[PDB]
Amino acid sequence: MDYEKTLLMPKTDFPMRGGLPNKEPQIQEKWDAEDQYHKALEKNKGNETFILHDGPPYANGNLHMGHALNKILKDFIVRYKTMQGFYAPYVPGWDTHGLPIEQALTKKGVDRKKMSTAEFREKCKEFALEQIELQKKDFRRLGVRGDFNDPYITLKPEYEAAQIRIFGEMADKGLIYKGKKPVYWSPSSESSLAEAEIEYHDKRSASIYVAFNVKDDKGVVDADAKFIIWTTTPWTIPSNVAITVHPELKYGQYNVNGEKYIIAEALSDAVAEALDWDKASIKLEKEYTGKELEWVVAQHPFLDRESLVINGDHVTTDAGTGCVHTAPGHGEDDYIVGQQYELPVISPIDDKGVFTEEGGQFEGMFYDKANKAVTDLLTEKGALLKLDFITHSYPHDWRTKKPVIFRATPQWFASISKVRQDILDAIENTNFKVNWGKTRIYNMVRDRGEWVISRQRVWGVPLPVFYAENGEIIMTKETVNHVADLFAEHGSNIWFEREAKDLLPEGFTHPGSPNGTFTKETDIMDVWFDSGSSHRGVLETRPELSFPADMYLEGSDQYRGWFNSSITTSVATRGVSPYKFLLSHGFVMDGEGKKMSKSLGNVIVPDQVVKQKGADIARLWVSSTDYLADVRISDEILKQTSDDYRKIRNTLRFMLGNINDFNPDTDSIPESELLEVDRYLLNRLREFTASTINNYENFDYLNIYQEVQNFINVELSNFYLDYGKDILYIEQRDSHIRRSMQTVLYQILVDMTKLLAPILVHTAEEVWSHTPHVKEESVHLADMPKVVEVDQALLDKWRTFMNLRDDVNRALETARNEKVIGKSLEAKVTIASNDKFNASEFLTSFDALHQLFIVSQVKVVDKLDDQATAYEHGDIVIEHADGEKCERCWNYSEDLGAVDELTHLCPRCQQVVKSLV
RNA sequence: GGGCUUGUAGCUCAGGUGGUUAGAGCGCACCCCUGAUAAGGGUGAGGUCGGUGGUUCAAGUCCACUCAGGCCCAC
Ligand SMILES: C/C(=C\C(=O)OCCCCCCCCC(=O)O)C[C@@H]1OC[C@H](C[C@@H]2O[C@H]2[C@@H](C)[C@H](C)O)[C@@H](O)[C@H]1O
Ligand SMILES: [K+]
Ligand SMILES: [Mg+2]
Ligand SMILES: [Mg+2]
Ligand SMILES: [Mg+2]
Ligand SMILES: [Mg+2]
Ligand SMILES: [Mg+2]
Ligand SMILES: [Mg+2]
Ligand SMILES: [Mg+2]
Ligand SMILES: [Mg+2]
Ligand SMILES: [Mg+2]
Ligand SMILES: [Mg+2]
Ligand SMILES: [Zn+2]
Ligand SMILES: [Zn+2]
Repeated sequence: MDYEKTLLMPKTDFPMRGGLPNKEPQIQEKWDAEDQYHKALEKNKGNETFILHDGPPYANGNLHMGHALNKILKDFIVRYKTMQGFYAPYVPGWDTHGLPIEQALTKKGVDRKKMSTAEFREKCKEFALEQIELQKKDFRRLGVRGDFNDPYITLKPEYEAAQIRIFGEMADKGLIYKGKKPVYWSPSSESSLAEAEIEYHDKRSASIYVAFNVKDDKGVVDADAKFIIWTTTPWTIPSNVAITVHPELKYGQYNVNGEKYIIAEALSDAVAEALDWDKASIKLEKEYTGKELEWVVAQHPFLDRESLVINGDHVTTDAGTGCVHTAPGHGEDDYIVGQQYELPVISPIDDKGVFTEEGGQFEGMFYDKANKAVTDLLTEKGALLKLDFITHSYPHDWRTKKPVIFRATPQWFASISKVRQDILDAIENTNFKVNWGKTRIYNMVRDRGEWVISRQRVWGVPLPVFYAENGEIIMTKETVNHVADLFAEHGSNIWFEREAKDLLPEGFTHPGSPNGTFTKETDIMDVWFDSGSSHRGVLETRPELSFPADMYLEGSDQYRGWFNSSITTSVATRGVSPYKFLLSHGFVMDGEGKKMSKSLGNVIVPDQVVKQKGADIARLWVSSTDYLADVRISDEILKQTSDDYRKIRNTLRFMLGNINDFNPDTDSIPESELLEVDRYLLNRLREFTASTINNYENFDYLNIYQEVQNFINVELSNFYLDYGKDILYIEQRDSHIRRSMQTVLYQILVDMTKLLAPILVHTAEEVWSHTPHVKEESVHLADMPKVVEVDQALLDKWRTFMNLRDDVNRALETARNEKVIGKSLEAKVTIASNDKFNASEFLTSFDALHQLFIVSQVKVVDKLDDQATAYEHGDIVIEHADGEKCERCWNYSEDLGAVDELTHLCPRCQQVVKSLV
């Protein structure tokens, strides 16, 4: 007859293959339907709280692997805290203002000039919300649990109003002020431009050398040797302002003939070389320290009146002559280092290349031809020049293809310098996972210049400022807070819909404008300000949250980004960091650790990992990366992830099928009555559990990925589950020995699925769904197993038994290569003490060595002759087992018997079978 | 160029105060099993630690320089 019918084979419909791309949507569908997000919250209703504040991704485009890495790590954290009983609301957010979106619309074919600000802004909003829906869909497909149905958005009235109140408070503490800054300006478009509207094209520029003297006397500290000058911009000459000097680097030359001017060290060679001067390459003499040449007061001719100073510099040396000269009226950093000191803003020029003030003969022409021929009047006619024509790449208006120039424009600033030390101190009191995180942002805030907070665009939050003709600036608590009031109720659009007096309080009045009339600012705030105020607009505003967030977690680029604008803004108005803990991760690279491009074809997108392999696979990958640095993804990397996932899943499947008939409520064996081998695994489970919780407490998911594998592969699959077959399949269903293993098997099943739940969200649920008798619905609404003390002596004892098992297996291998044995069951193992190990005594405290080694018989003797091979754990002798093969359990027995139609059954199996019938 | 950061076996990772033949899991090779079967067991082969030079009796582990990466600036 057939023996398999009497066997107890595993039973479960839990599939070996995941089918993730088709199973996960259903599971997600159910989680939403049963509003688990809010259920998870009410489950921990009055417990300690954990607030992880989400940084708002930009509402434009497709999520990339970075969004996935970042969101999945966040979910790990909140899920684990939730599973430890913490009330941990996770509310995603979206960054919705900014130039990029205005551009998307324009590129889409919207066209501002043809509808008005109000209609264009609504178009931006409509677009942002559409993008959000798409992104929200993708985020949820990763298995992330969060308030996705009621996320915070920077375009929401309440958020905008909060942002305004932040602007108001900073303005009150005197941290907001109006000034000016140079910006790309297109005389063609009669408007300023951002780098995104700039494209380079070669241009004909007449470069000249205007060597200017060093009169006065304050600068005659070292002779009266003139200071040369070279500008590729003749119109950038009527801007008499300082010169240059890169501290440390010195040299002055002072050479024969001419006037013994000044060049430089690494410059000299490539300086006079083109100066046409080479009257016997005359040698230098009295070089006078560059760096130290500060305040070397020098009158710069051409029709000057003021002498130009010189201060520290940042980047000057190169093919470009050592003589730079400045004029904050038309220069990027030419304005920074050139302003700290009493410096008057130079040059005019209206929205058109035309100027007026200070302009001599050229009082109404342009910045071009009015130079190359006009201003070229004032040149070598006293400053020794060399009018040359050169070609180089130059900034151009991308639509008009015409040249762009720098021009100082009124801008608004946030006074970082006044709150600097305050931010530094808040950082010092901020916790970090790694010390360099603290150092990076520290030096950041330390070397940070003033914050330009204004932009001349329409898609954003308006600076709540009003102007009173007579002078200007109306920015008081009353005015800002009333604007906040309106914004809170109508949103920012109100600003573009109403007149100034409608945006002002109760029939407001001010000394300015005796006629009760007012003007309003038009600039909007920099988007960094928008997100940077998220701690106010969401943490302080929403009921479920609390201002100081337990932590912020984002990419490395946020040290200059959201981490920075958020702390700057929070310290300014609250005096504290908006985050008690700052955790950052790296970027996602390809397999070689190189940037994903597209021209290179090494991208890999989240949407594809999910569709092709599954969200649970994208997640396991995350847990396996050392996120504190850059991480790497590729097809070979993911094939690995797939292979580990299959092993975890398959192992869980086997355990599931073998506890299908186990009812914990009535079949469990007391710990004190478990077979010792079962108590050993129960303790390996406790050890693995303790270790994993610790890892979760430290955000060390990589350690869990590593340990889970070793526990699943080595302890379970390789050993316990294998050895268990001779028990689970053969013993009587309700026998003490079978129920003892099931008792531990069940606990491991349950606990391990719970311990993995934060990571393998879908599979954990699917396994939970196939486990009999689990209390709660959903693993995700259950608590982590409690950490208990392990029996260390039991562990050491079995650790040694395991190392002894390896020697046996080695002995079994040798014998198997010799065809002496096939499966380990056809073997008889004899072992005895060695000089290296007292095997005989040690093996005395173990039961059923034959089952433990998966062999038919084990004989412990005491001593073996010089036939037995020696092992680290004793001498071992392997030979084919005695007796005949029992057709049921496949162990060899010398006492096979028949039970009715079933022959060749060992005594053990005869008993099990007889109890069937 | 500046701040911070990474480089150990095919892959992902371990390797306190420097000290015998650098560890793990997977993968791979070969063998066994065929009662987890688009499964399972076993053995074994692979790194000299990005490079060079030093400190030291002795360095993956300390120093210097260097190569190739990464984020953010300077640009
Ligand atoms: C880890 C990251 C990128 C990455 O890993 O790079 C992924 C690879 C890019 C894909 C390449 C495409 C081809 C392009 C080509 O051709 O070159 C960065 C992080 O991202 C996630 C989150 C985004 C939020 O909005 C940011 C917020 C906080 C602030 C308020 O704005 C944030 O945490 C951010 O710091
Ligand atoms: K088999
Ligand atoms: Mg680790
Ligand atoms: Mg294995
Ligand atoms: Mg390597
Ligand atoms: Mg490697
Ligand atoms: Mg590492
Ligand atoms: Mg191996
Ligand atoms: Mg080498
Ligand atoms: Mg050496
Ligand atoms: Mg020596
Ligand atoms: Mg060491
Ligand atoms: Zn061109
Ligand atoms: Zn039997």
